[PDB]
Amino acid sequence: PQPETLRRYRAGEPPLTGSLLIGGAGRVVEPLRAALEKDYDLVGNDSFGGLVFDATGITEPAGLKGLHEFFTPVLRNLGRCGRVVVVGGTPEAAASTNERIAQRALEGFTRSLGKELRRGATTALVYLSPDAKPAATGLESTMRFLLSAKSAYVDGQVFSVGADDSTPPADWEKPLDGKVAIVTGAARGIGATIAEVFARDGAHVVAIDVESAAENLAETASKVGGTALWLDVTADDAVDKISEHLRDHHGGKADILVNNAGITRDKLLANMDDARWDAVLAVNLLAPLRLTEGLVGNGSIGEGGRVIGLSSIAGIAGNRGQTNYATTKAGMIGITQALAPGLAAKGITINAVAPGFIERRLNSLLQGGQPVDVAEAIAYFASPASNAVTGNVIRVCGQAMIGA
Amino acid sequence: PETLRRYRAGEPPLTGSLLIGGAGRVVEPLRAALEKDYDLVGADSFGGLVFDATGITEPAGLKGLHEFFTPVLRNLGRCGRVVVVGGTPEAAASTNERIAQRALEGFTRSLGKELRRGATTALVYLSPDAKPAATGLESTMRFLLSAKSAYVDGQVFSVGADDSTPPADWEKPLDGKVAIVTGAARGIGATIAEVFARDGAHVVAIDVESAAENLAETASKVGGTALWLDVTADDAVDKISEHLRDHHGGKADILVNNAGITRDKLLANMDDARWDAVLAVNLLAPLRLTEGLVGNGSIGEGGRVIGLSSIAGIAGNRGQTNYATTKAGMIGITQALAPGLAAKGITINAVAPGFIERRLNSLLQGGQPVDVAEAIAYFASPASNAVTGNVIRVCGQAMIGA
Repeated sequence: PQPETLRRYRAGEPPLTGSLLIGGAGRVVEPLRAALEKDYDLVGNDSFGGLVFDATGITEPAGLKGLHEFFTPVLRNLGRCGRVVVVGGTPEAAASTNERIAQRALEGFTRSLGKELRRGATTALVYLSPDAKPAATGLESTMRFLLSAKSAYVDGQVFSVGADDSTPPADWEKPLDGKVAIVTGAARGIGATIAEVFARDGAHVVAIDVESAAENLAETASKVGGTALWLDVTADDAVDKISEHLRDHHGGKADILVNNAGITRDKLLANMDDARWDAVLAVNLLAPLRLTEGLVGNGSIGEGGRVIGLSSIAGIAGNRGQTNYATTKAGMIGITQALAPGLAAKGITINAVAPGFIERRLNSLLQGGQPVDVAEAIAYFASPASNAVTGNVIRVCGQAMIGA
Repeated sequence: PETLRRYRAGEPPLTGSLLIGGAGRVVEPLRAALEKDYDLVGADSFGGLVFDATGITEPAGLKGLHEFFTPVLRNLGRCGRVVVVGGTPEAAASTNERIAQRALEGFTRSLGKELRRGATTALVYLSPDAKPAATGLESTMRFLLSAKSAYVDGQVFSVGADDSTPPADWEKPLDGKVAIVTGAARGIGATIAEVFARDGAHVVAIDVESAAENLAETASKVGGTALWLDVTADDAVDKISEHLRDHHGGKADILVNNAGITRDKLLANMDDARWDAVLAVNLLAPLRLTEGLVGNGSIGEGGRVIGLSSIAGIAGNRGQTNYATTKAGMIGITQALAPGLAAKGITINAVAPGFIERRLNSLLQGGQPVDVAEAIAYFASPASNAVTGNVIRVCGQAMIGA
């Protein structure tokens, strides 16, 4: 079982290499068909490039059967780098506990199916607010991202779409036309590729990196048709400096901020010095927070704004030698979750991307566990003293590597 | 691999001293609370390192984690326990405080991967509405600060605001309690019965009739009762309720939905039988038992529902689209029913067992920078205004996670 060469985005190419089957029952199927009919080859009863299942109509666990009924007969016809998407209803917003449970259970389904798919095929779960209007226009960008070569390395993940309508870009292939985007860490690596992708999608990019990036940063700004700003994002004056650059080049405004700049100072916590802790917190956590609040606070980024942070799987799973780094990346999730409410009021979205690997004894305790260990956790919940503990889900796994 | 210290009656909870530090609202209450039963310090190894992160109100403050742990970690004992206690981030007073407190999970999970000799880490969040004595935290801390938590490592616990009363004896906590344990004939269910019995509970041990012998056997080891039945049958609730009216004055305190089956199969090759049976036992049944027993008064104030989820339900597993669905569902039950059960004085929780006695992703390859950029480009879209607060891995579905 070798890796498939992942189909990636190329301009002008069809978004899927095969047909799109949209099934299921609920409030998404009709508009999603309506919305995708022209750009995608919709089929119903070649290979399937995408299978999309509306699970939003499943309102009790009993109805989970629909998943099986839809997928089993079609999975054998899924194409190279095919896309499986289940769309569900935000569980927390369900009309009933029955519906919440069924809609929550979907994620086990999609993550499991992800591990069954072949030839570079992926799964995604997308939840949509029950307050979305029937046209479900707020969902379209997610679906088109998923149902394209663009999402090539996004697999088994969960997306959450709110209630709001969306207007499409003039051109889905030039979706950031006209937009001004700041990308930190842009001289090289993922930063530089973000810049490029942004420029490719029509955005004007302000490429930020540290002064020592030198010509690398100028190469990036040159390549993407944008501007270079040399800057330490940790500096007190960083927001003023970027604010000035924006006044100079972009009428005092950016649309998009990507906090991509980050450093590692790996060291076990037992051997960690102040420098390696502080530097990593400064760049990875404090600077992005300060840039976001500075640039939103002084009106640089207003209504329609986008902030995207680089989190990390280390931030999610922890990593050895990376208590500093992982703290910052978990921090980045925290920024994302913490500011989302405030920024929404301002018409600004904040999201994070957590890259993984980008070019038994499987647990911290290095052993299988015993039944008593599971029992003990259950007895802890059972205790009359544990009345303040509810709604918890605790793995008894010796910190198994495996997870979401 | 360290031979893990497990609970034996009448040993000290930890093998060394307990250091409780930090600044915040939990340090003093916890010291005062744990001073008799533990060897509080504030040479010999630390059995326990507890750090109160609840004073950290902004990310600059996270330095505190480092200032506390770095100089003491080298002195952590065999099967030591590191616990960080924070404020529930959703409930912080400021975005700065939420961010910092949210950050702690990256810390604790990382450190967990650094500790040696069977030592573990935990994160406990405590509601900022908890009273100063933080009595509701105690059981969590004692569980963690003991050998009972041997295989629980890197996790996060979330403690609400309600006060607690300790059991009469922390080492017979379920004394006078009646526990219904399903799938109790064999395996994890049997051990749950054993541990409940050990802790003083009378266990009502349930399994299928084809398992009657092992069940009787289990009921006997635990001085409990064997009630065999199909939990998926319409009459399950009634039968259980009858047993309770007969033997325990119509009341149970604890329901553990442990019964489950696997019918593994790639979804492409799965028949209704493998799907439906898994659904029936693992999701429909526990939901029916729980609503059923709570609904008719069998489980009331002070009651506990504990469900068995599974790592498959969190991470997904190949060939278990069915089982994972039910196990994530079981998370669903836990989450969905918590608020309405809280109102009835009942808690519902789930345990998710792990293994109990570049290419590491579904896409079998590393990603490219463009893959990340595209995800970022998607959020950046003007048409992605309805998408906020999302965190999305770009990882080819890496095996690694929480």
